[PDB]
Amino acid sequence: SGPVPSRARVYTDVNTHRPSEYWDYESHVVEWGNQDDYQLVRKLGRGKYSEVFEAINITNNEKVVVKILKPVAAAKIKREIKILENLRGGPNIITLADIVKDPVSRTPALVFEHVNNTDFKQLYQTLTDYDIRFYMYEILKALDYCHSMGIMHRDVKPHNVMIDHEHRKLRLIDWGLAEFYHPGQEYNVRVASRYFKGPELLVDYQMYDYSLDMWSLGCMLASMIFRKEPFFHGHDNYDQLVRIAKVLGTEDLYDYIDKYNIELDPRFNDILGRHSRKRWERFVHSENQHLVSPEALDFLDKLLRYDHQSRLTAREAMEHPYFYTVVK
Ligand SMILES: NC(=O)c1ccc(O)cc1
Ligand SMILES: NC(=O)c1ccc(O)cc1
Repeated sequence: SGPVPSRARVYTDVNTHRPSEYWDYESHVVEWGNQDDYQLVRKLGRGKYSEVFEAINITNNEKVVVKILKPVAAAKIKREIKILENLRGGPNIITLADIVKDPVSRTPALVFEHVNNTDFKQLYQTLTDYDIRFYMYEILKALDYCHSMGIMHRDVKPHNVMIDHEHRKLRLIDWGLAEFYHPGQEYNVRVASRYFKGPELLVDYQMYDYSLDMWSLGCMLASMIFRKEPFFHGHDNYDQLVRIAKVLGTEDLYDYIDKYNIELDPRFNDILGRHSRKRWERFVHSENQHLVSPEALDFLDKLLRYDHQSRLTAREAMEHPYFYTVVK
C-alpha cells in the first residue's frame, strides 16, 4: 500500500493555524529598495542559483553581502525572500537588509549583513572542545528559532555557517533550500549537500520534517569532535547510505525502512552488505581525544539516528549535559 506517513513530533501545526500570508510565498508582494545604494566590490562565489558578492552600502559606508539570483531560480526566489523576512531578527539568523532588482541579471538581489570572510569550514577542524560546544549551541539557537517558526533549513553544513571567530559571532546563511513544514506534505528529497543528507533523503522517504536539520547538525558535530572531514564520506548518494550503515549498522537501517514501509532501491542489494553498529569510542584517537567526552558521545548518538522521529529536536538538544559547560 506504500510508505507509512510521518509527522514532526514538535511544531507540527504552526503553519496550519497561521494566516495564509505567512506561508503562501507565491502570493507575497516584494518591497523593492534602491540598487544604486550598493556598490559591488568583489565576487565571493558562484553556484547553481546565485553569485555572492561583497559590497558596500554607500549611504552608511557599511560592508554588506549581495546575493544575485540566477534566472534558473524562478519563483523559488519568492520562497527564500518570504522565509528570510519571516525569520529576520531571530537569533543567529542571517539578516536580510534589502531586496533590489539587479540591473545586469534583471533578477532580485538579496542584500545581507556582513559577518566575515570566513566560513565555519575554515575554522571548525581547529576549534577547542569549549568552542565546539559554544558554536554548536549558537547553531541550535538558529535551528530552534526557524523550526518554531514552521521552517526547515534543509541545507545545514559548515559552509552555511558564517563565523566571526574574533567576536564569537555566528550566522546561519543560505535559506535557498528552506521550506515551510506542512504536516503530511511530501517534499523533494534532492536537498542538502551529500555528506549532510539524512537517511530519509537517501532511502527516498518524502514525508520528512525539521529533524532532517538535526541529522545534518550531527554530521557537523561528528566531523568536529573526531577531526574527520567529512564524517560520512560517500562517493555518491548510494555509497553515502553504505558509509552511514558501516557506522550505525544495517539492522537499525532495516528496522527504519520496515517501520515506514519503505522499499529500498534494488541497487542497494549489491553494495549495502551486513554491518554491526560501531561503538562511538572506535572513532577516538590521540589526535581528537581532547574533544571527546561521554557527554559529546551521548549527544552525537541522539542526533545520528536513522529514524528521523527518534532524533533530539533542537530544543531537547540545547537541554543536553554536553552544553552545561557553555556560559549562558
Ligand atoms: N547556489 C548558491 O546559491 C551558491 C552560492 C555561492 C556558492 O559558493 C555556492 C552556492
Ligand atoms: N559574511 C559573509 O561573508 C556572508 C556570506 C554569505 C551570506 O549570504 C551572508 C554573509
